[PDB]
Amino acid sequence: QSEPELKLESVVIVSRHGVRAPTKATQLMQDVTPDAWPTWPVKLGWLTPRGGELIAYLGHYQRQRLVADGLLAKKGCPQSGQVAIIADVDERTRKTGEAFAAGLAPDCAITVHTQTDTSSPDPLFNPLKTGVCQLDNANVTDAILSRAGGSIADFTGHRQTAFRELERVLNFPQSNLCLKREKQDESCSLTQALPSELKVSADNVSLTGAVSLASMLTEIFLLQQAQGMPEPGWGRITDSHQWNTLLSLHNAQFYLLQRTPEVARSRATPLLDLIKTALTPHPPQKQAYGVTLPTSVLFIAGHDTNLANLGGALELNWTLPGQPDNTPPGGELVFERWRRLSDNSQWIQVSLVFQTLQQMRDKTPLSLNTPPGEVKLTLAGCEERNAQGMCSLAGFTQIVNEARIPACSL
Ligand SMILES: [Hg+2]
Repeated sequence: QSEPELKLESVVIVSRHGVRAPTKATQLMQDVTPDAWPTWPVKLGWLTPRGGELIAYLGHYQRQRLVADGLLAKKGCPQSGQVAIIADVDERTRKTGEAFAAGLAPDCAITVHTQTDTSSPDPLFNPLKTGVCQLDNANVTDAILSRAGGSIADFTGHRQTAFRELERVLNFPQSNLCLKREKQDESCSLTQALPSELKVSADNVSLTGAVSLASMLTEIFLLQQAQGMPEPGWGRITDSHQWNTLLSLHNAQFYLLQRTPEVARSRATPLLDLIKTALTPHPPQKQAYGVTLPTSVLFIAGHDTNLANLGGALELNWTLPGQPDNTPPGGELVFERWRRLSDNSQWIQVSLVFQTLQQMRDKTPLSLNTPPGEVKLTLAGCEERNAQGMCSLAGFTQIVNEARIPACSL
């Protein structure tokens, strides 16, 4: 039997929390559609039990996957200090951590470590909001507008097809914003009725109007779909082409606000530092949360913004077959360090593990036989690669060192 030339010795997963009930529909949300928004089974803002089961499935799969890789044992609870789970303070991420632990090792007591203080934000997941560091206004404004084609108007103009598709799902022409229109002189248009302005401060960036509204609404339909509700978007969404068109507006906003390096680098710095320390061989030192690193597996429950910030900072790009949302609930950015038995050198591989939207819709359990979608990523800035296409430990460390914004370090 041919033996593997590479041995898996460390895994770090940054995962978006699972499907969560959207927030209460804003006044705007009901004005852009005559129809009423469907209510959810659980508190709004919280992880839905279905959301938990989906994450649990991924946990189940990862256990099977790491067992086959010889990193985890097929029987019993992982040894003390072998698996570590960290989560942002929100209910949805804490619960995502618990669901993943339950799937990876049922009945076992794997703690989900968070920042001691739950009422306050965790700078690990956004150092900008806790004032750990600030954004250079003028530089961010220029970089975002630049990636937009110079203006948000040209940006939206290039996506009118997707915007009209949204209007069709909302039946916008027979909506309050449209009907009670004060300019009956022009045809109803979301982009025209809600101009989008780029807002830049030291602790945050945002887009007003249609772009941000569209990004949120398309994600809600996705959530509906994934939650297994009767007819997402009032039965109006019928094929895969329509799903892609709709979410494209969501991915577009994230492209602008979360992947832009001038924002991504500062916002992902604490995560980059945690990831690098966890993947780098070292005795079980620390980083915080009362958890020791390095270890075998480190699971981090964060958000889609984190996945996009990390991709923007590490120059990782990806499209997910079967999943219209590039930063899907439960989506996992998997970092692995593999040692090459021959020269015993260290290499790092990155992947985006996810559940196809259908796998979410049908709540199909996962296993090696029926795995979730998986896309192997390539660090664009990596030069020193191995046959398998991985980046050397040193290269990756260099990539992290140059991309991190020290002033945003924890
Ligand atoms: Hg803890």
